[PDB]
Amino acid sequence: GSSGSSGVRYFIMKSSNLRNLEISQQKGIWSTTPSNERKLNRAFWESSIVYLVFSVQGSGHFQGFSRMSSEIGREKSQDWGSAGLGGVFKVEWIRKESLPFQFAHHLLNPWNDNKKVQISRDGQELEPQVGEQLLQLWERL
Repeated sequence: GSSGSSGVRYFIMKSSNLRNLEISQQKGIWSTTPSNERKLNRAFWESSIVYLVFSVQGSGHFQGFSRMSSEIGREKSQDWGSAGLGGVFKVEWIRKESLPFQFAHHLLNPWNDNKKVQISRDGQELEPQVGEQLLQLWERL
């Protein structure tokens, strides 16, 4: 058997406007800054699953989460309102509702700074121990 075996990585994605994410939740695709794509491509080829948690800047909420469904630069799209973005990839959405930051206030991010999960950057890594508890919170809505 494999020395690495089955396993999943967790990441916080960020948006400049909820309108850019409306395309993502309808078309089933996403796009990030070119400097993140190498971490997500590596994670996608190594892992069983790559979890991508969504957050619009200034919203006070996590907009949902998806699983990475294809590799970056294999897919393309002209649909974006923001133009500072890189290439495109497919995403498989699991939950799509705006979860308040208050729900995850008992959770932290030791892979950032041991800060509260809301205090995470565009492409910031998340521990699986805090992240597996974050994803269950959509079931409380």
